[PDB]
This record gives sequence, structure tokens and C-alpha cells, in this order.
Amino acid sequence: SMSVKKPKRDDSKDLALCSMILTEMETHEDAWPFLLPVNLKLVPGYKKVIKKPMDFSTIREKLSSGQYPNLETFALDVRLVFDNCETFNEDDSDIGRAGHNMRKYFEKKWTDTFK
Repeated sequence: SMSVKKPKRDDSKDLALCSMILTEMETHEDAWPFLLPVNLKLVPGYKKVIKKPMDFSTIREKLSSGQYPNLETFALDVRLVFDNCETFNEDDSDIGRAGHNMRKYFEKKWTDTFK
């Protein structure tokens, strides 16, 4: 509360570490469905159904331009990529499988890096 603060957690490496994690996600072999924004002119349904589209390139631009106020807002956008994937794709499809794999991969790097 006012004049009563928990001890200061060092957050000075967070930017660099989120960049590293993002690089690892971008270079994973199953990242291909997620590298670029879904083409809303060419994919029927996507615009109306997915209220908040997200992809790795868009997360990379936001990270590079100071649009994440902290590491939790970064993790929210990453998870949104996989939540959208689950919303639009069957679990038993190549894209549906890619999404489950990438989420698992992310959550491990996240835990190992920060928890």
C-alpha cells in the first residue's frame, strides 16, 4: 500500500529474455502456422470468429517498439496465439497439433526462465 513495498524483483533482463524465448519459438519447426497474421481476405470465418488475432511477427514488432509494459502482457499475447489456434482448428489436424506442441514448448521455456 502507500509507502509499503514488497522487495524489488530485478526486471532489467526481462526484455532480452522475452526476445530470446520469441527467437526460439520463431525458429521451431512447427511455428509455420503462427509466423504471420492470418489473411483475413482469404480465410473464411476468421475475421468474425477470432476477436483478437495474434501471431509471432506482430508480437515481435510490439516487443521491439516498447508496447509490452511487463513480462505478463507478453505471455498473454503468446498464449492468445495458441488459444486462437484451438478455437479455429481441430485437435486432430496438422495446425491443431502444431499449436499444442508450441504451447508446451513455450510454457516450459517460460517456467525455466522466470519461475
